[PDB]
Amino acid sequence: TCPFYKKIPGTGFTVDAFQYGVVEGCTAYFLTHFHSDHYAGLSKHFTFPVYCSEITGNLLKNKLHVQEQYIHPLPLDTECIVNGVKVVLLDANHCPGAVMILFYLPNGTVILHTGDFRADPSMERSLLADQKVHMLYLDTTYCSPEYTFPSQQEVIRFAINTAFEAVTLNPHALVVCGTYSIGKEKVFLAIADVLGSKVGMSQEKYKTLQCLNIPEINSLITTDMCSSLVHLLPMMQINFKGLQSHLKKCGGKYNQILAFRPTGWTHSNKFTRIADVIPQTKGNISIYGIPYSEHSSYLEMKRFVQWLKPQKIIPTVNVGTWKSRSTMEKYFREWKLEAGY
Ligand code: NI
Repeated sequence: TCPFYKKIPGTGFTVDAFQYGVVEGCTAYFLTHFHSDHYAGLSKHFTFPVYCSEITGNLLKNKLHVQEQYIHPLPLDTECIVNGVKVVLLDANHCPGAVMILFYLPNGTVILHTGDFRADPSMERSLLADQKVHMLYLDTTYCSPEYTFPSQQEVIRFAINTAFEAVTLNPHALVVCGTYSIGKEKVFLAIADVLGSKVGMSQEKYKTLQCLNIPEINSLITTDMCSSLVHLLPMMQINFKGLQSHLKKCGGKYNQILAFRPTGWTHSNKFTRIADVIPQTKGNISIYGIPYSEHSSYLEMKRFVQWLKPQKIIPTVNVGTWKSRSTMEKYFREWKLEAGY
């Protein structure tokens, strides 16, 4: 049964609710992004209208085989009427195709559902500038002040400079990057661009990247592993065993691996600056964990919410414990007292 924080009152709509069977009264199912916790339940047998971005619709059709007749892509930044209700999709600054949804309810209430997002000051100059929001359904993944991490641009700078130095010292080194979902493609694209290489990967991952509308993608990726000195592997293989095993397969072309594991936040962020990050090393294999986040930091979240000044906040992450819910409610009240709304 579908939880309350996935229903949009006064409409026939749900958000990210495909794992509960036929939801009573639902006439349109929105999907914010193509991450498995959010799409859980969709397949070729789904027969209700799905509303989403163009990129999410390419992935639903090619990766999950949802039939074309049930996929309803909407452009971004454009007022659209769905089942008699005005909606807008906005870029969420999460993974490719990820959106926030603005719903203009028939009674005059305005609701923003962030989906998963990484808040940014640029959002203060979207269509959100124009009007008031009564209810915010908020991605609270990192809603506590201990959650700190650098800008995506600083993280990419560290990865490019690390990879370029290593391969210039040793032209026989291979670079490997872990993946387990869409998102964070800049990590492997930026490293391959500095090295003058295409990125090599499995047929299944190539298929997924081909759905993402990335400009000039045919110039950037390939399924021919041997031609490439940046390889992608599933995240579970990014360990000394899995990497040893991979180096055997390359036929004595390489004598060293440098590997990257993009994570979210880890507690080593509490002590160590990005500049000062060091790898784990066994023999000719080194592994870097790098804190490349596609969710808001605490500070980014607080800035967004203090700017938007919503009347009510409904968290969508960390909702399962009383301690999490109480902690989040305290910070919402500080933010409101500090800013005066
Ligand atoms: Ni996500």
